[PDB]
Amino acid sequence: MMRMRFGVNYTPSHGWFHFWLDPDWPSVKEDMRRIRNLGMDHVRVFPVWPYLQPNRTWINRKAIADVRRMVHIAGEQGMDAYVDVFQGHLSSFDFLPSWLVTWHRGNMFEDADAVKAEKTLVAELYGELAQEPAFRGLTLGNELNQFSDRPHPAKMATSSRRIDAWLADLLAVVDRRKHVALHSENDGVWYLDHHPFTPVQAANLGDMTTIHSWVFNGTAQGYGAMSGECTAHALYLAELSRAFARNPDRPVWLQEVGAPQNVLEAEQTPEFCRDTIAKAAQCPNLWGVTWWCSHDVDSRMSDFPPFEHALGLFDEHGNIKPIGRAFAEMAQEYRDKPAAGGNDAAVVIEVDENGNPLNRGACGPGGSIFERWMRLHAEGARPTLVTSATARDGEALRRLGVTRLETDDEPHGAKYYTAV
Amino acid sequence: MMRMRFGVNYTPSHGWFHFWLDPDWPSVKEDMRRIRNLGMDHVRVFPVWPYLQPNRTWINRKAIADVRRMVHIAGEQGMDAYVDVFQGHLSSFDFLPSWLVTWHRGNMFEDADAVKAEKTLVAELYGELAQEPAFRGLTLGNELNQFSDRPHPAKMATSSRRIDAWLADLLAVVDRRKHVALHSENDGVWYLDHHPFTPVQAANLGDMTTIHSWVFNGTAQGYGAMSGECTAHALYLAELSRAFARNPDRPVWLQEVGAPQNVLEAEQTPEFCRDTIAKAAQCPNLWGVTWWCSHDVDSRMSDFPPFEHALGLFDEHGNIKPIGRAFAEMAQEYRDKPAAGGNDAAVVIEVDENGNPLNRGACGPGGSIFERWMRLHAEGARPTLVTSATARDGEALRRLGVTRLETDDEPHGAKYYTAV
Repeated sequence: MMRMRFGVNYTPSHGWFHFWLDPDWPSVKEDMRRIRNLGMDHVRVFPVWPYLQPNRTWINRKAIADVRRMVHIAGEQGMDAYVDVFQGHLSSFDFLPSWLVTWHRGNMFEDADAVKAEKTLVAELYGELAQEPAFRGLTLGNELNQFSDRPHPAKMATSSRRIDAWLADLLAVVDRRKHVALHSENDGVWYLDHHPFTPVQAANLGDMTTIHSWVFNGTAQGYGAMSGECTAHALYLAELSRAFARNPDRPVWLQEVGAPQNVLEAEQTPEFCRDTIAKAAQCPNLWGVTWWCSHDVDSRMSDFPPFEHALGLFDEHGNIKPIGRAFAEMAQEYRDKPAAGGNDAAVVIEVDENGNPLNRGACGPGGSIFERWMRLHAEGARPTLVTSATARDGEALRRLGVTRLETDDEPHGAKYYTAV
Repeated sequence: MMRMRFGVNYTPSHGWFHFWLDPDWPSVKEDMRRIRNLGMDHVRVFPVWPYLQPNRTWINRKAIADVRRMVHIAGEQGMDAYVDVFQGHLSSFDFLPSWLVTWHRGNMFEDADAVKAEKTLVAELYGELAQEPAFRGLTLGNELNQFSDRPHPAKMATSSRRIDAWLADLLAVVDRRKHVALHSENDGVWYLDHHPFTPVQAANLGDMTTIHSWVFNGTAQGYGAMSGECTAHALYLAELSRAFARNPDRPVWLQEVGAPQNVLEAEQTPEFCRDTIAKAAQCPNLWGVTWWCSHDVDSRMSDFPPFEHALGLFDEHGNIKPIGRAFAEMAQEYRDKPAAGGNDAAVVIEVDENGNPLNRGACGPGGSIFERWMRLHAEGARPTLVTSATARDGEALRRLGVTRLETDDEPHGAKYYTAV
């Protein structure tokens, strides 16, 4: 039996991620019941790091128990749960423990004591969550690369070689025979040159590539909210990641996709959802789609970019929105549909000695790789992306189905990403 | 009936200020019972700001209820409670809500939205705590001036005129006919030139001057841990504050005094406690002494400066330490003792047009004002400090009892404070 997973990034209706400071467990049961009734098979859930580990060597066991309870409830309501360990960063807000800031400013990637503490938290949380049948695995943390580089205003500077080791060290805490171990970056991993988190890491470390597809990154602005490029963005990132995966069967998890109203109109979000998913399903390696997010953010909360409030499938009073009905329809259409087949054409990405692009910028919105892929997509050529090494490997190309290659003869950067 | 108050800064034995993430209420009852049995009449308690107000306009009502419960338990165990609203800063750690840091970096003194949110939290917390008979009042927050100036690594720059208005605006939330309203600075208020929190504010805004006396500020280092200057430091700050109080009856609350083992030996702390209090009681305006702190910090917690762990009157297993017995003895000796009388001599501090010292640095450890006062103290002259304006006011001097004035003929700065 084969299938494509459909789920939601769970934003608790009662308190958002401030829920953890005053858990209302009946509200989680109700949230989960309504999510399940959309036809969802999983949730992604987000504990908050300063509550889990308020001192470097003081892990709050009640906070761990609360994560386990939320997982337990998802399972009672018929769904699997995936947990992100270190938040870290959510919806424009940084949540760091006090032992990593100001007078205690630290580097979560480089400092041995911080790394030991991170591993201890992963092990303690994992050891509890592994006891829940609904628990499927963990992602180290949401978009943690946003701490590692400009323009973060208090960055934790690092390097790709250090991140290779840091990722491997934390992923090794999980028994990957029983549970997935994943890591997550924002699209800087694909689009930013000299960024210490890299395409090769994203597409080879951990059990699946995670993608977070957000068309406010210049795609909607540069091509139009009602453009084909806009609805193709998630498919594009999935295919881009395949260029770098050494395992041709590696699953791609569209771990976040949302319909952001800073660039889209509310009335267009159901169609954007359907079209984005229908395009993403053209990727033979697409393992699942997890919508951002389950529930609108309470209008009483301030300082969010306004569109963040409206990203739910359910409104702030718990009632299904038109986009929720659309996502339910897509799950019904695609969860059991046979995976797509091969790809006839590929755009070639020249890579350095480590297998990463010489020019990541050309892969972002407005860039030359991006636009060549978009053109082949519009023409119906079912393009993928391959590296210059793969382009010399007839057997690898045969496995992909690729019989036509397009080179990037005059590369240029991501003019619409940088304008953002 | 007159009396001098004796109490403790309450550090919960079960989790320190991480207690609030998983309250163990039986442990608070036991902590409070043991504190009361030392002969204490009050506690100072510290909620944590990111738990009270995790979003600018999302006040966690359960966190408020937990503060009220802690106050309620203190009262059930026979004691009054004073609450600090915004922590803020505790024992080297900054606890800021995510809406004031990094991508949301804000200025808690200057930004209108932050100030409105602060006032809302004070009003909500005060409205609940006012319903508890044991609640006596609130301090805006512990040593909040540490955010306002160098060397804070992410400071919130401001000015003394703005702080005048900010303090008044927040203090006005309290009904001062029924409860005290106070503010608290570290000793930078007394010792640092050009610092936006000032002696005049400390000694005139709010109902009592709060002093936090810490001999690791250069006093023990420069004069010796076993010196008279070391044990006179709390008295000195009390008398220094009187120079700036326009109300000659204003109470001085020694709101923190501890025996820090980065500069003192463990075996000396009981004698340091007794001698410091016997000297402080020479101040006729001394209203109370609140020891820092009730309970040692659990040895399992890391990144504290090591001496912080040992500042308790009770050890980390709840058992009384020799210093706890000494503090109990001092409370028994002084709680009902008639206040001291007048002061025969005063050192004169030249002041600017606002009434603040021209040279605050000369008032710190190693400074010329500090050392002149210390010399008169050693001689038995019972010195106080007066401003240059008071030194011209025969009636004010008569009220103080002062018949001798000493001017600071060759001022110099606080060489031992700055060396720290």
